[PDB]
Amino acid sequence: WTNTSGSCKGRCFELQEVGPPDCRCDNLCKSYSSCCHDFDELCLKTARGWECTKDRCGERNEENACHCSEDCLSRGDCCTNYQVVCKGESHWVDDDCEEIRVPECPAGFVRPPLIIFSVDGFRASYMKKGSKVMPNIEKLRSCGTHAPYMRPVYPTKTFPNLYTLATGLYPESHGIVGNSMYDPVFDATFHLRGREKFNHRWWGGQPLWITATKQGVRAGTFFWSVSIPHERRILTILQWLSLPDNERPSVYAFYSEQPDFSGHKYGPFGPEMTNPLREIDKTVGQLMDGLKQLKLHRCVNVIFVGDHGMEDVTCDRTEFLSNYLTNVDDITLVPGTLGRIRPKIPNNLKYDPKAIIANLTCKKPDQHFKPYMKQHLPKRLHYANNRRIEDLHLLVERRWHVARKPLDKCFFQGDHGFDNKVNSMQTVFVGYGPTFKYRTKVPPFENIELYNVMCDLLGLKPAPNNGTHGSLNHLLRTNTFRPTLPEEVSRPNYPGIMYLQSDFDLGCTCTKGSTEERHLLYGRPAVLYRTSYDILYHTDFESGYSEIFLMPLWTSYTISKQAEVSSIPEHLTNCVRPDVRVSPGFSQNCLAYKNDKQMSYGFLFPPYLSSSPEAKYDAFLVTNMVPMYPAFKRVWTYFQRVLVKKYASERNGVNVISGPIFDYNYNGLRDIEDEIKQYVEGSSIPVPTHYYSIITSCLDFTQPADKCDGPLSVSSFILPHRPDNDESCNSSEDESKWVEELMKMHTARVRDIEHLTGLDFYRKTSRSYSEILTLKTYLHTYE
Ligand SMILES: *[C@@H]1O[C@H](CO)[C@@H](O[C@@H]2O[C@H](CO)[C@@H](O[C@@H]3O[C@H](CO[C@H]4O[C@H](CO)[C@@H](O)[C@H](O[C@H]5O[C@H](CO)[C@@H](O)[C@H](O)[C@@H]5O[C@H]5O[C@H](CO)[C@@H](O)[C@H](O)[C@@H]5O)[C@@H]4O)[C@@H](O)[C@H](O)[C@@H]3O)[C@H](O)[C@H]2NC(C)=O)[C@H](O)[C@H]1NC(C)=O
Ligand SMILES: Cc1nnn(Cc2cc(Cl)ccc2/C=C/C(=O)N2CCN(Cc3ccc(F)cc3)C[C@H]2C)n1
Ligand SMILES: *[C@@H]1O[C@H](CO)[C@@H](O)[C@H](O)[C@H]1NC(C)=O
Ligand SMILES: *[C@@H]1O[C@H](CO)[C@@H](O)[C@H](O)[C@H]1NC(C)=O
Ligand SMILES: [Cl-]
Ligand SMILES: [Cl-]
Ligand code: NA
Ligand code: NA
Ligand code: NA
Ligand code: NA
Ligand SMILES: [Zn+2]
Ligand SMILES: [Zn+2]
Repeated sequence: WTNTSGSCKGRCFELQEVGPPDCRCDNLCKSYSSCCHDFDELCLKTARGWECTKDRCGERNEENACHCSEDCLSRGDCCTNYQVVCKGESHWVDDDCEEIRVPECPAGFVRPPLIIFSVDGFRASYMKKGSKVMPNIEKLRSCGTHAPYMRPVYPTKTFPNLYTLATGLYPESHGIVGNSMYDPVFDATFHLRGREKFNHRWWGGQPLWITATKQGVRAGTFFWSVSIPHERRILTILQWLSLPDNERPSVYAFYSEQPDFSGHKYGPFGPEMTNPLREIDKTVGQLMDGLKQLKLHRCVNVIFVGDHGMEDVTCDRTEFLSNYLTNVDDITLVPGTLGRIRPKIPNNLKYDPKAIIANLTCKKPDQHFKPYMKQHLPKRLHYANNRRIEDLHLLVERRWHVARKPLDKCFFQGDHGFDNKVNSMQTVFVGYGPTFKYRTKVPPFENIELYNVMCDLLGLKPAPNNGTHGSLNHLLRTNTFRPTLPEEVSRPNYPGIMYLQSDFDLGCTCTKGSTEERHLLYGRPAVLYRTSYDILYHTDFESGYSEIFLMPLWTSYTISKQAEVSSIPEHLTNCVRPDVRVSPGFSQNCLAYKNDKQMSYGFLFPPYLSSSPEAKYDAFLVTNMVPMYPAFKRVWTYFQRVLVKKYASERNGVNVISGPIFDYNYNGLRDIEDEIKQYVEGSSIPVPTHYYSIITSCLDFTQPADKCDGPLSVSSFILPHRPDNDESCNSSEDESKWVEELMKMHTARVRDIEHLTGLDFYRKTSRSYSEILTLKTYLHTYE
């Protein structure tokens, strides 16, 4: 029970959230039906609007939404344009950009406050409109630090992305995996409407306001109800900034439901989009004018950030499951720009997922969605390790929708939620203030990295998250994080020739300085876990061979622009040779591959790229072979025989690092021995879930990859090791029509491979460690 007979006089939007029986006056009191009786009258006043006019200058009526009185500067409740209209001051946007070398804060401000100004559905390309439509935002962008775009997380929806911005976590870790979700342990559904979202049980990880409070830094509200106009949200933030030193927060958030609302109705390029964009710019202007009025415009760090973009999507572009499935009444579909399927009744014995996927696979030539069991989704989405993510997922093609049946002019022209590499899904990032760099453009980056930066801007230690601390140090003038190189746990063994050909009963038949200088360009990768492994040198490649997995953890080799591709001679087709540096007890065997009728093998260093016939014999060593399904070999052989040479010709040589990945529990992390669920028949040779490659070259392509003096250029992938090519609808055609498209879909960051393998790359370069961390977060999108 709450005593609603109390008053909100002198308490409007207070930060101390009182509990029952005291009535509330904070911004969230309406959601819990606990506001005091006069909260709407005293705190949500709108009389005379939000702007001072000439006739209003010089007195005071408490009924006014904001004031134009001489005492309003002391009270901290002027309308944001008061100084401009009444005291001959200029608007912030009309003032020239002046570098902020150090924080210029009034007395009592120990650190520069942070204001996060978040905009829903603000597509990156909206920034190209410029100062014609958005001058305040253009001033922040050109004067501060900006990226051409920021990558959101998948699904590219509001709730997963705002919570990722707050925690630095992937949605699978923070638990907000969609705007709608069913949790089978709670036996409950979370939805935008409804009370379920208010229960803390859904919200995992540690959001910024909690990180701040636990470390003694105060926070303003990060949740604004729709019954509070934007002008009042700005005035409330300004009011809080005027509080006494022991009460004033250091971190604030502003949220706008626009341009997302108008984007859904009119499309991202509808002429109707101009007005909501100008209204967001005027809100930014009100904030900067109010900060200038407070002498805080050269003190506060401001982040202008979006959650996701917006794409043209209409009713006319909808695929229906009833066209592929006999029974859509027995399944529940979370629909739209993604699909998540589960039986209507949990654990229904008649649910046949194998038969459902089969019916949704390559059934139409222009099929505008692709089904996946969640562990088969591209690893860069990081969208599998949560009980709220249904096993069956549909990746929807951009501009399309998926629905259960036709019943479910269009009422909408825009939507979002698609794969986070889609261009229309990219959003904005601008940092402005004393701690951000001046007039600096930075490369595009992922929104999971912002939590570390916001913690840096506030002097906070971030809770464990998925950002790479130090990868965004180039955005900041000061408060950079001093990253520390991860300690190598296992030191390599360097075995010499110790065995004879006669020591092996495997059922098989058939210049270290120069190797390191040519094929290991950035030093040996560090093994960050306890294991036994051997460095093996060869003329054409170097490898880190695992005694536990019986295969390389990594294989490193350089292919120059003028390297020649050769064929495997007919007499060497089935050649596998024992390695006299590795014990028969620590080797794979050919008998297990012959016994396993579904599993064949491939090589990490390709025999096709040997530098000479004599050197080609090393490519056939048992220590260079890895288990591969014949369907996968079509992909791997095309990559090794055609694509590597193509990349070497285009990038002026390439350094390739390839190897296996074991991620049976789809958690994005290296499996321990116990978690590996498949082995080559009758053996202890584990079967990889994926195969990776990291392809590095010189950013200045006029210098060969093996003689590069400056920054590096990287592209990587994590290919699913699957027994069929069902993901590629055109895989009956020659590999030149489908393999590269499959690889582009499975593009990856080097950081994604490090998590999945327990290895640490680029340990020996002439580049700063912060630059290397940025290179490790790079994702080549092919957009
Ligand atoms: C992205 O970054 C995150 C954060 O660093 C990494 O996630 C962490 O992974 C490690 C290793 O697997 C986990 O450690 C284990 O933790 C448990 C104890 O876990 C409890 O306590 C911690 C600490 O307070 C808490 O964070 C945990 O929170 C999880 O569970 C909550 C209840 O279900 C849930 O509300 C919350 O969202 C979160 O769920 C996620 O994690 C669990 C696994 O912990 C997972 O099953 C679920 O599906 C979600 O993904 C929890 O209350 C110890 O008993 C173990 O011994 C071990 O220490 C961390 O718990 C985990 N932290 C988070 C926040 O997820 C990711 O690996 C990294 N991803 C990549 C790809 O690098
Ligand atoms: C979702 C998510 N995750 N974190 N946030 C916080 C947030 C974080 C950052 Cl980095 C920047 C800005 C914001 C602010 C967001 C915001 O004001 N709204 C309006 C209210 N609704 C509804 C609501 C949900 C749960 C509740 F308990 C109460 C209400 C959520 C959101 C759209 N939102
Ligand atoms: C509680 O509410 C009643 C009116 O419903 C009021 O008379 C009472 O004084 C309030 N409590 C306090 C402690 O003032
Ligand atoms: C799959 O489609 C066929 C028609 O091609 C239909 O006979 C069958 O019932 C469908 N199966 C499921 C599980 O929907
Ligand atoms: Cl919450
Ligand atoms: Cl196929
Ligand atoms: Na994700
Ligand atoms: Na402060
Ligand atoms: Na070496
Ligand atoms: Na794993
Ligand atoms: Zn949104
Ligand atoms: Zn939306």
